[PDB]
Amino acid sequence: FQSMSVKGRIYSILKQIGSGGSSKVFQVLNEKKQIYAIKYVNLEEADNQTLDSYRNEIAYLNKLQQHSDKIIRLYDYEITDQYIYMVMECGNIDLNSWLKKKKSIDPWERKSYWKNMLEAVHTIHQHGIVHSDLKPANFLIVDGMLKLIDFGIANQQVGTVNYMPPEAIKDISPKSDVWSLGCILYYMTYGKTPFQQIINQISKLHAIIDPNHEIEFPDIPEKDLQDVLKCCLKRDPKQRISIPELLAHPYVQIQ
Ligand SMILES: COc1ccccc1Nc1cc2[nH]c(-c3cnco3)cc2cn1
Repeated sequence: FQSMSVKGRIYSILKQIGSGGSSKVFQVLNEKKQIYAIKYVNLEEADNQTLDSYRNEIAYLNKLQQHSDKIIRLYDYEITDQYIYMVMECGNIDLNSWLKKKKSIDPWERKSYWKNMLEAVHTIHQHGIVHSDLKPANFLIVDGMLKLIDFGIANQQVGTVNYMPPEAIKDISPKSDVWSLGCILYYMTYGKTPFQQIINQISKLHAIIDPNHEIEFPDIPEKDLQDVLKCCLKRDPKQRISIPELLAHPYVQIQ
């Protein structure tokens, strides 16, 4: 019923999808009755460092459009001193809500999603971006295809420590993203993150960095999937598999 204008084009709001601090995401319809997602950002209480982090992220989203379809489509935007309006493609659901709603995941679906995550994250690395806070909430299902929605640049399932690499707890390398992606895949395999059993956040951080804390990798029919997991979840980033290596791995390549 409500409406909004973005670069002269009018959009009618269908429903609110997301909500950040000063941001809101809405499912909308244009004049041609085409569906889109509009992200609204209130810049009223935003300082210069915040504004520039927002502008840097918008520029990377706009640039990386061309380089990969595993990155969310950004059709247009309007930016003033009071607000940002971002016209994007609308997803069906984020990966976190999908993983929470669905109990068991198909191995084919899992493999397909993993490929998409690698392609998206690989793309940002080729441009010098290390996300450093990947979690299922950063991925959107858009027509049986996972797409990355953000680059971790803009000032921010927020707070979560379950996908955090041991090197990030000690303190900035593409290997940090590999650990996080490994945690997402571990969740899509075992239905839990590697340290989800630890309630206490301090004890949890202690176990992620603890080399004497053996991560369990229960036996599964996909031995190649178990290997990817063991390779991503190597505490020493030097011993950790890289994205180009993950793309050549049997799990992703072999039918
Ligand atoms: C029906 O739409 C959804 C329902 C539940 C969760 C997600 C979606 N779809 C959606 C959510 C979105 N969030 C962003 C976004 C937030 N920050 C940058 O892009 C784009 C987007 C595009 N489509």
